Amino acid sequence: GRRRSVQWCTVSQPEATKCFQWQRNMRKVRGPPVSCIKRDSPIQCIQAIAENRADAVTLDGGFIYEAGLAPYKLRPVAAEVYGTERQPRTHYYAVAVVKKGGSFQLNELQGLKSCHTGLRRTAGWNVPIGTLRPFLNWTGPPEPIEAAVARFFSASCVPGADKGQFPNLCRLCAGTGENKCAFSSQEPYFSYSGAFKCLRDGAGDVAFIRESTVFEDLSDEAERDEYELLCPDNTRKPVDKFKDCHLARVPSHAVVARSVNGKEDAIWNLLRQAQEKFGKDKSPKFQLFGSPSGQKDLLFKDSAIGFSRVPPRIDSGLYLGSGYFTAIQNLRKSEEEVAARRARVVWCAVGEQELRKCNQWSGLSEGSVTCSSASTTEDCIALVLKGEADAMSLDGGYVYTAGKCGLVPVLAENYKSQQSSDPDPNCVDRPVEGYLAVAVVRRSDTSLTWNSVKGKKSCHTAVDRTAGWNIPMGLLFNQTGSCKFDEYFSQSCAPGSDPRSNLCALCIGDEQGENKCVPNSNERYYGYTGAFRCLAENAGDVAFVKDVTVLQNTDGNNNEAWAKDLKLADFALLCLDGKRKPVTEARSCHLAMAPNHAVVSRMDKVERLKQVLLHQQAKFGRNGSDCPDKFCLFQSETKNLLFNDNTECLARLHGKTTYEKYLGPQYVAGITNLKKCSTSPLLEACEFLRK
Ligand SMILES: [Fe+3]
Ligand SMILES: [Fe+3]
Repeated sequence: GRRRSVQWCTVSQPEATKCFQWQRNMRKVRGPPVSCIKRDSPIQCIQAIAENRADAVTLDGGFIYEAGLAPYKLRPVAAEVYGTERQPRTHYYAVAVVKKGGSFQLNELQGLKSCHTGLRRTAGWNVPIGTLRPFLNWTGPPEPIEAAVARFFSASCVPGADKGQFPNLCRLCAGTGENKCAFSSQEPYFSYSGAFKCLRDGAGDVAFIRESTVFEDLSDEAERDEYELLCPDNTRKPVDKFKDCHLARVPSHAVVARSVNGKEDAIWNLLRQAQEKFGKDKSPKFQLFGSPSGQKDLLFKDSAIGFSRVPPRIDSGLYLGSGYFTAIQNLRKSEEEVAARRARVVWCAVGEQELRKCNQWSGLSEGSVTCSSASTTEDCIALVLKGEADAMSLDGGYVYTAGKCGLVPVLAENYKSQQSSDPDPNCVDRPVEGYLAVAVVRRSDTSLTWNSVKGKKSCHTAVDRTAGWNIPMGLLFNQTGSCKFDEYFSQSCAPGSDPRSNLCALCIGDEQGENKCVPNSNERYYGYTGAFRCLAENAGDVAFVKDVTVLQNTDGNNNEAWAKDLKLADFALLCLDGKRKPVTEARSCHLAMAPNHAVVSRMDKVERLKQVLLHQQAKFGRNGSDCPDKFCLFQSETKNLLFNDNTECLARLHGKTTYEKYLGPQYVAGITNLKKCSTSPLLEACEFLRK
């Protein structure tokens, strides 16, 4: 009984009052119901919801962070939309408003008077204090950052600060008696409009608010030109040029709920209806996004125009975005701890074997490389978005997903070039030449042809990888038009698929027989090597891999049991012309050319990453000083851990620094078409964030 009634948590009396009106109008029109829980602060509401005593609460970005921590672990389910109907946006701008007359710039605020929306709020605290840090001369913890702020500004109103401990921080506040410097409407200088009033009254010199506040609060535009903006370029521009004069671009306030049984569906149901019925000018009897005269921003932001549903994959960290998320965390760190983390590279391992190899690397990196890890490649990408990881080597298929998530290629895996040169001295600058995606079959099955491969059993490296999937399936899809990929072959092993599907049938999990179809090295049939073993052991009739995979796994080149006797002659390639050729003629018999695997990272990490990786490969690379004496980066024994084992070196992108430029027009077009049939949650997640 999850759709009984949505319990909305309020943090004040008139909030409870408006909520009660909401409740009657919803019943007043036979809509999805809602009940009103009373608390006295955002924190109490987060707690309430966490322990199943409330369902939903709207929070500022700064309290979205708080709410997502343990033990609470809540998540944004719906985002407030701002702007207009023509140009809606799920973000706003933290700005610094001043009076037109003074002549100080943002970098000249020492000894001045500041008005803040509230402690720990996005526009009122996290952004401005983050921006002003270099000027703060804060020695770091354990001295609380507040103390440095109390010394920087001669006096401010920061609602919710400990006036006893940080009295300067509560000085300008206007609250009366116990309501002085309170985190609520009782304090007239609380929130966006309060902080703007704090400035208007002349109490403060600067107000840290959002871009709209000045337009919501001043009707006549003559008064609006009495105010100015401080730009981070230490210039002053009019209040209409916020797009070119802001301290940060930040994610809209959002409705949070539990991550488990939070009644997300019921919640979104109520919201959509509430919005349609009581949205902007839908009915005068009730206004979802309006507050009574002396009130502002009750339940939701006034002048919001609706909500947008937050895709399921997104948690508090993903929602906040890498910039803002790590900026908040940084506020409790010293400038040396922050600089150390900026200098180190956190790799993301996929599965315990990669982590294992990663740690070995870590121990020998002299503080430059550390390790993170997850069980899928998509979870790792997510970690990179959240900043708890920095980099990894990816197949071209995942470079697409990474690129649509904002990530970028930095270096590429360079493989034994087309018999061009010796162990190349200039490997690092040799442009990549791609590798060959092929279809391998057993020599004995003399009947198997490209034309007759449909309906047979298939072995793939994984879903969404270049050679194992995007290229074969793209070819098959371009014939028929069916998005029913699990109907192309009788059975397959295609890790990353639905375990109950026929695409998982041939998979065999780990030695114990667990982790079947898991898209990581624990699955014995995962990857280049695994998809070939899938064929050698006669599980499928065709393995979609690259040609060197066969070379590397036969003729005693792999002394592992399943392969120790495999001869290159026992296998053949399928040509698209319907012919079949020996593996050695792959250049004249392959499905397509695949772009090299590449290391991807956040834009902020590119330069550091490049320097570290170059250095590290000079030590542990192919001709690394410490390889093979100590450690080799590109070795693992046909297991392709972290990097392909046949990597010659990591090479320069030669200007192809975007996924589109790196993957190529045709390939990107190919995957985009494939993706009409189905996209991942990560992909849905990132499209929401990109908007
Ligand atoms: Fe805000
Ligand atoms: Fe690949």
